[PDB]
Amino acid sequence: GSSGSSGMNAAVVRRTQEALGKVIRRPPLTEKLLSKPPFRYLHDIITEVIRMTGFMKGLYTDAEMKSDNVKDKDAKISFLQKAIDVVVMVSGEPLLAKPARIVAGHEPERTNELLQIIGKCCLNKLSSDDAVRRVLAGEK
Repeated sequence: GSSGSSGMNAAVVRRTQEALGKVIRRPPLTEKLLSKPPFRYLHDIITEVIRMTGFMKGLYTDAEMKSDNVKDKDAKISFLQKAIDVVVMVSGEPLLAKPARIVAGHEPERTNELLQIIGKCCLNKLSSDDAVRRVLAGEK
């Protein structure tokens, strides 16, 4: 299996378990899965948050919320890039989590940081409408 090399300690992971612990109920918030999540696991969170909390609602089209359409690495990067954009805009927090590193299986402590700020936005019950509209206006 792929190694969680550089950073990614238990105190980062246990903070993500508290941050996502109030948001959704589909994927299990395991130490293993949060130490290096697959794209499908992140897509499960990023679509289920819209269903359960309403954070990032309307940010994806009807085809973008389906992981069999989001099969290509370029589409996976584009899908994560939309979430990263709204999460930074709504929370006011910086993120060093690059969509390319997330899909390649690198920098997983920044993937945890992204999920912790998604947690922050959900705990504050934020509607995200203006930030979602800025990412939609950014479409080609």
